[PDB]
Amino acid sequence: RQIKIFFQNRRMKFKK
Repeated sequence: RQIKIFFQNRRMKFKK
């Protein structure tokens, strides 16, 4: 919900 959103912001946005 967020903790990943803090990482996803660098994992999925890393390949978005």
